[PDB]
Amino acid sequence: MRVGERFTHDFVVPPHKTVRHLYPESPEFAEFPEVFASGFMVGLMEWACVRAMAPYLEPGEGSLGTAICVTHTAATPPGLTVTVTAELRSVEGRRLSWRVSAHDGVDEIGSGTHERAVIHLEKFNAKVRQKTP
Amino acid sequence: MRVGERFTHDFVVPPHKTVRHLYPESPEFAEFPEVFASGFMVGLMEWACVRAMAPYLEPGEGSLGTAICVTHTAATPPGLTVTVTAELRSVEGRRLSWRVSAHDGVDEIGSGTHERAVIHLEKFNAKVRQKTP
Repeated sequence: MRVGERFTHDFVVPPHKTVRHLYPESPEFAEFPEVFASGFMVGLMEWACVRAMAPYLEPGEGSLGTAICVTHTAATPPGLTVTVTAELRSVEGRRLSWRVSAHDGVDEIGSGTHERAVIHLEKFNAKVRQKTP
Repeated sequence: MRVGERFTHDFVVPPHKTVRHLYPESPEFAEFPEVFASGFMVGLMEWACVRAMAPYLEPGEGSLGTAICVTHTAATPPGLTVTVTAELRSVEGRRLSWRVSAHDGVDEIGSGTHERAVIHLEKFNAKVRQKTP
């Protein structure tokens, strides 16, 4: 796990990762073209970093995404394979960051940075329970 | 559209918008805290901008998210109302730029910037359909 080290994650886009499936509650997204939603792209980018940093975790710890800063530069219909490359940028204590990039076999589809913080799973949950209605 | 206008968009987070629901095919996300996913927050910020932009589009037009750059600073359980405030920064031809911010009624949860591009829906669908395998 060294600064500049690369991790790669591949994913064939299925029909149910398009805009309309991100928010089936949204009339505005219902009649939208059948392309990979930016929110699922983000999720897939975060998922590549979660897998890259798994060696760093102590038992009882997990992680939260704390920033995402990316472009989304071409569209992807179902059937193409999206490859995410996550390049470790910094590791300082609980704080990690990556440069992320994604390509669907035809175009580069976007790139930027993602930041994560290591959490104590049980402390964090009690914290969320406290703000639960 | 007028620069500096604020639009707000309220959403009661349901059980199906937590992390594990974003990628049910990810074993990593399966074990995450039951909290609103960053990818779902990105889609919510987009929805708010789409609603704001709607009455200034011509018939046949929609839009795409081209960039997002935001923090995610506090976590949100199902049952809270997430309010996105989106403020128009600029309009230049097909490009609209936005300052966005989100709060769950308890904490500020994130803020930063979003960019969109106006598209002709039929033309874009046709072109995307032609990179489909």
